[PDB]
Amino acid sequence: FLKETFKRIHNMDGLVTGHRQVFKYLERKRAKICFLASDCEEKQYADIVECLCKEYHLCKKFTRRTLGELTGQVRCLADSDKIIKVVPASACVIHNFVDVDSF
RNA sequence: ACGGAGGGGUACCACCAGACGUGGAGUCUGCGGCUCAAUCUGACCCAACGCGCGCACCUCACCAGGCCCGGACGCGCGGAG
Repeated sequence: FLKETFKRIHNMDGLVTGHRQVFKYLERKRAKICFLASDCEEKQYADIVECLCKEYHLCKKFTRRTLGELTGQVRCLADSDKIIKVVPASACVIHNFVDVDSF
């Protein structure tokens, strides 16, 4: 029960994905929560960020695939529905924050 | 329709009587030719030739050289590792 909120956020592009963008967003201290991958080949992309976040409010969804489409990042038809095309993200960061029910 | 046919009319883009001119020289401008990398093109009796409303840039088309995509919208694939 959390998908309901993200839909409006992405319309203002609050959700941010990617290793080179997530890093910089948190280091500026302007983030509310962050997410991870169920797994990944190298800890570095996982265990490097986790300390940088603990040292400087985390979750983890066992489905790393939900993290892709939940953050837009999806191709759909011009007629609604969708292509069933999803890029598998790995981390996202909420800036504006513009959920509260779940926490 | 035409007539080096006839008969009636008419007009300074026709004449009579006159006036002022051009074609003479220098020069402005436009037109064909020569040259050039280019010397962008239309128009050729009246009914083409300061006419297509003033060309150092734009205008600008032609000559020698270089940036940009500003490839709408649909299908397939790829993409935030």
